[PDB]
Amino acid sequence: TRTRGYVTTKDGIKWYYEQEGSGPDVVLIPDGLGECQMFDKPMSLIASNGFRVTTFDMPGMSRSSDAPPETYQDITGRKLAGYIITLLDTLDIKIASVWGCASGASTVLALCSDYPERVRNGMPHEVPTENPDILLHIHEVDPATISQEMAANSRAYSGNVEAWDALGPEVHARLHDNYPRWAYGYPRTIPPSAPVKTEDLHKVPIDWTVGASTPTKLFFENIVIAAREGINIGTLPGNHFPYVSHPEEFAKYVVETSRKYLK
Amino acid sequence: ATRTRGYVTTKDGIKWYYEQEGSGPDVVLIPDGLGECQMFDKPMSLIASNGFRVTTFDMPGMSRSSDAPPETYQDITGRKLAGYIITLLDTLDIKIASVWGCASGASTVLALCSDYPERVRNGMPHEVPTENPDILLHIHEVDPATISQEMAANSRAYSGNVEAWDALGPEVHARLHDNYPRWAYGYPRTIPPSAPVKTEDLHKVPIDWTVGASTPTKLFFENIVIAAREGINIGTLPGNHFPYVSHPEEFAKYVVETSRKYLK
Ligand SMILES: C[C@H]1CCC[C@H](O)CCC/C=C/c2cc(O)cc(O)c2C(=O)O1
Ligand SMILES: C[C@H]1CCC[C@H](O)CCC/C=C/c2cc(O)cc(O)c2C(=O)O1
Repeated sequence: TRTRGYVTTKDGIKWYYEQEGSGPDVVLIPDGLGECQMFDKPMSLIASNGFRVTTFDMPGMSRSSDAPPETYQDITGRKLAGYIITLLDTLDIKIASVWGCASGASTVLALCSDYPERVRNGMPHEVPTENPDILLHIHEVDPATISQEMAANSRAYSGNVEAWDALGPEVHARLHDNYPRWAYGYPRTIPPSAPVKTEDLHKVPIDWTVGASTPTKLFFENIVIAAREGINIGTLPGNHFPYVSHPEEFAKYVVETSRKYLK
Repeated sequence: ATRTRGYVTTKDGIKWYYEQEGSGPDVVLIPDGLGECQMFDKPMSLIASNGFRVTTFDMPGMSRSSDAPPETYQDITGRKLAGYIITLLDTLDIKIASVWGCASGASTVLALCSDYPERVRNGMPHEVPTENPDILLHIHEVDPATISQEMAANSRAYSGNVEAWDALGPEVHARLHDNYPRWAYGYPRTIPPSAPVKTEDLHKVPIDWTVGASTPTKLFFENIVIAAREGINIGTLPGNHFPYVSHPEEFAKYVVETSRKYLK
């Protein structure tokens, strides 16, 4: 049964989190929008396969909004990793299979690099290493404009507009307030701090993905990096939000991939 | 432009339509599967103006090169095409060249780099087919009118610039209309399995590989992984499948810059 609630960690973040299942741990880190309701459907699916799945709204975002300003400013994968480790400690999650898209992927890599002992296997998806043109000036315009532009962009990168819309009014209202905050704290600092150096990529198993429908140039570098390093690399259906666009396929991937590493 | 436009019948029976412009080191522009060289009209002059002798041609059975034996456009592979092209180069007095090619054209480039390395300065393959998208799975099973309509829409949508595509002209599109069925029956089933992407195909001459920036990742995902694991220069170009049509200037610049690196 799904549990839903809050926990305040020692860094002051009042986290909204959810959990379902029993068995080895699976952690689902959201993308930059930090909205975990996006994992609702797949979470049940993954949990039903014998895993304890944990997800949460990111610091300062959605229901995890009661957080120190520091936790949503000058964000990097390593910064988020620290926060997540503190959360995992409080939740007594010793080791986990970890998923993450975009800033979430950066966080996955940071975890694999700096906290390898806590990671079974990492599943990064679309690690930002170079922003597209649409994000160049996003941190520079007024909040209403950021929301409007980012709501459109996200929908366009959704991989399934119907499913995107079908996330619901509550989710979309939360996203609306998240966009400006995300804009000021993420796109400028996330890409330059991508943990994609040789030294970050070999401590724990990694299975890397990019969206099947995502324009090649966007995450091209992820592919080259993975291939050059000898890391498993492939695609998932959809674009930036496979968990929303293709919940069944997404769940399958997580389950199958994590299963490879159980002992 | 001061461009030669002519015909030559090679020993294999193909009556080729070819174009040539400029003087200097040779650059060869191999069309994509559609085999219409008029798509290179603009960039040809641009490349030629940078000090290169540029040659192009309609592919066997296609457009103005349509007077060719059926076997030159059936059960097509990159290696088969390479054979024909080598024969053509011999008649045109081209000894070594920088070679460009997209899709089947790219398969051809690789075949040339693998099997005729002496004739290749550097190869510039773009989107080598290794696995067809679902839209092409049954394209050979239908009748010509159906193929022409389906492929004309398919090509336009993945043109990378529908305005430019349309701007090719009705003469070009009329030629294309007839090419579509021939391409379908002879290319998609055999081009992918014969992709010269094996280790031994890729290291005899310099290769600079590209994929369309706007092309869906999955389509040519394998090109990227292969190139990367093999230590081959890999990157993107604006557009999709026809950068020479969608983005003539950027295309021309890429060819020139890339070819220039290997000149003695
Ligand atoms: C919010 C999410 C998708 C927004 C739609 C946008 O259309 C996605 C464009 C791809 C870029 C994502 C991104 C880049 C960056 O520098 C930092 C980030 O946190 C992200 C990321 O999390 O993107
Ligand atoms: C005709 C051209 C583009 C057709 C439109 C389509 O949007 C191109 C989809 C990409 C695949 C092209 C292709 C596949 C193949 O197995 C053999 C080929 O000769 C081609 C090829 O030359 O593609």
